[PDB]
Amino acid sequence: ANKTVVVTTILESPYVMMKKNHEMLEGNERYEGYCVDLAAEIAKHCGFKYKLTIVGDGKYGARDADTKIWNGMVGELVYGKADIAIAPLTITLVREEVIDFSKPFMSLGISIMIKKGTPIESAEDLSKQTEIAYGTLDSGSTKEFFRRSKIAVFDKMWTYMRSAEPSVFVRTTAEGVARVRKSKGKYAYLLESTMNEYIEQRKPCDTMKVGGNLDSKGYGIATPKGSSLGTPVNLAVLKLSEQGVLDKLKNKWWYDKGECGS
Ligand SMILES: CC(C)S(=O)(=O)NC[C@H](C)c1ccc(-c2ccc([C@@H](C)CNS(=O)(=O)C(C)C)cc2)cc1
Ligand SMILES: N[C@@H](Cn1cc(F)c(=O)[nH]c1=O)C(=O)O
Repeated sequence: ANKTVVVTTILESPYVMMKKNHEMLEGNERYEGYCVDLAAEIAKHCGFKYKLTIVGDGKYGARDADTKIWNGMVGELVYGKADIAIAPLTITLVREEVIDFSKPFMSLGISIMIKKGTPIESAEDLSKQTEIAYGTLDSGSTKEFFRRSKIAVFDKMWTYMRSAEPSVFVRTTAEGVARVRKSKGKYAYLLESTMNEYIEQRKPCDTMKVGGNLDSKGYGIATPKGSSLGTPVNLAVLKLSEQGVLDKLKNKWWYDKGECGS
């Protein structure tokens, strides 16, 4: 018999956010955002009931080098705590080896966020100077991109970041944004272009995305390897793309109510 599908996701704006009046509500109704809407669409097109859960450790998913244990949403799938992850979870090789990903539902690349007026236009710019500190989320695909890169500029950036004092790494996107906003132009934040573009249209309208993206990739909906949900979820993502629903939802959560003018 069909069983309610446990969805793991993460509190990351504008993907999943607690409604202001969440206390009046319960279950799935507590949350709103792009991935809440996407989860509803996927569930509708696959014919399942579901429960949204926020990942216990608040992480995306990395494997500990020593214990080989996966954390975050990836871990929740790997160890059978959740049936599906619907979140801004980047499709990566190391993850694909242990979980399944749908075709991507959103495109993104690593990007640079500055406080307005910061004299930085590119990654190369960052790499050639020391006055302005810069960093990434302390866990996830952005950090891994730099750790692994063999590209000269990116290698130079990683070599700087890994031993920077005090630390240039942050625990959450909100922390990186706060650091950019409060550091008077002396900190730049490396983050996914999707988050960057969202923040750029939020008050107090003091940040800017600069330069091209450093890579090009996508977020995918993840299931445990061999799960019966993999196929219908993938077909649903294809259908939603083709029917324009993904574009509509991106506009809804990024731009339709942007706070920094037109
Ligand atoms: C991890 C990488 C291999 S990757 O991210 O999967 N691809 C890399 C390559 C540069 C790239 C990167 C991003 C995209 C891309 C294109 C479209 C989308 C959405 C809007 C639709 N995805 S879809 O599969 O084409 C669709 C028919 C449902 C999402 C991602 C396509 C290709
Ligand atoms: N999507 C990433 C997590 N993640 C999120 C961000 F907002 C970011 O800037 N960098 C990053 O790695 C992942 O799946 O690891």
